[PDB]
Amino acid sequence: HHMLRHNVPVRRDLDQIAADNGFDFHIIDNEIYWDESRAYRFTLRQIEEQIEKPTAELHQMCLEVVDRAVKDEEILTQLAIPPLYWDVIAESWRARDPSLYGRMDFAWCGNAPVKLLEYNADTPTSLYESAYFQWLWLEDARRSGIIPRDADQYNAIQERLISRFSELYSREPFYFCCCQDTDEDRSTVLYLQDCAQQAGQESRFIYIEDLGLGVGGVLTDLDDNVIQRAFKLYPLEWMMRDDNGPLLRKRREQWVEPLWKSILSNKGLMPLLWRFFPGHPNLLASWFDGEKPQIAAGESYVRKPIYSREGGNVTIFDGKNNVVDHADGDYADEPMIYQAFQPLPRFGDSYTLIGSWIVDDEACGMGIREDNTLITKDTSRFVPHYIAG
Ligand SMILES: Nc1ncnc2c1ncn2[C@@H]1O[C@H](COP(=O)(O)OP(=O)(O)O)[C@@H](O)[C@H]1O
Ligand SMILES: [Mg+2]
Ligand SMILES: [Mg+2]
Repeated sequence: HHMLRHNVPVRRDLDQIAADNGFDFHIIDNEIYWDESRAYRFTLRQIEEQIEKPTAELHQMCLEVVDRAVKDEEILTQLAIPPLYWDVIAESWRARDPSLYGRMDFAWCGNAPVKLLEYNADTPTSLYESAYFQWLWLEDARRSGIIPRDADQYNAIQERLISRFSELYSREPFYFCCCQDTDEDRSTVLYLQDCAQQAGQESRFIYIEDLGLGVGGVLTDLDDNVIQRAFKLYPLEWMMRDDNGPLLRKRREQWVEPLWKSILSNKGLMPLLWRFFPGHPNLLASWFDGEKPQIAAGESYVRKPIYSREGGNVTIFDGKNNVVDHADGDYADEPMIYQAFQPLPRFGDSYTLIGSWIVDDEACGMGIREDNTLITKDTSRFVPHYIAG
């Protein structure tokens, strides 16, 4: 009973639905992004046994990596974390600064275990699509009969987000920030803000570019109010490269995601998982650039940056060391890791990637991306899925 994809009719009023629900990036410069012309059908057993339980287990494995890495300067060095920040990252972990969310990327292997490619443990997007828009799609699809009436979906993300913001409630305003000139980032953060407000959390939005510093480096908003806690859709590694990075050592602001997530939002995680859990069914052999390769001669392999996103500067090599595929990106100068190669599955002419969501520590949903090559990148489309049987 294999997982499959099938065509489905696009809703005749899709553009109106997107507009009415704040989905202002379902089309991106006149290219389809949200793609409901097809859908993936999983069984409940595939969800529970191959996606949900392994995601939860992998997150526990990642927390063990954090606990070991904060104690080991050689590991922190391999992770390319600047030594200025080792103490504050270690303290962030020791205080167990609260986490909100993270998203793993998986290569689907049919009846075999999924393979973990990376852990977007800091600033994952495709959240609005995964938590909200595809659930509305499911409700419409069940009633129009294009999928079974009793179809489900692997998706409790919104409920877990709201409940997590409830656990983190403070009388102090919770700031939300992202950079300018990206509707996707703004709407991802707006969605999180909406979830926080549904839990009773007073929330304020400010652009990263509008953040100010008062005397002595106190973080302030545009009205010179002191910012005590903020969610930032902005990479931890960029915060630590910023000229104002050293201010993080004072721990005067609460950040979500917290500083200890810098160990996980880091492709150096993949060699560390392979080191500490060799042979785990969901892991691929992986090593830092310069270490002895952990594949045999002839096998294909992947090189990718430690810090990157959206497929930037991924190279797939064959076992004669020729380039199989390569993606442009702004990360050409970052240090690199290697990983054994597991091609994404191909459906029609698209290559399919599973993003599996964690909220705090709970596996609670998934969203699918399709793209035209083996390397998921900036042209990828989001595709709904459902559960049947
Ligand atoms: N070990 C691998 N085997 C096969 N494909 C890979 C591997 N690692 C990455 N890829 C491809 O490259 C894409 C991007 O890699 P990923 O680790 O998700 O980094 P990011 O999305 O942060 O650039 C993946 O979605 C997949 O298409
Ligand atoms: Mg990815
Ligand atoms: Mg990524």
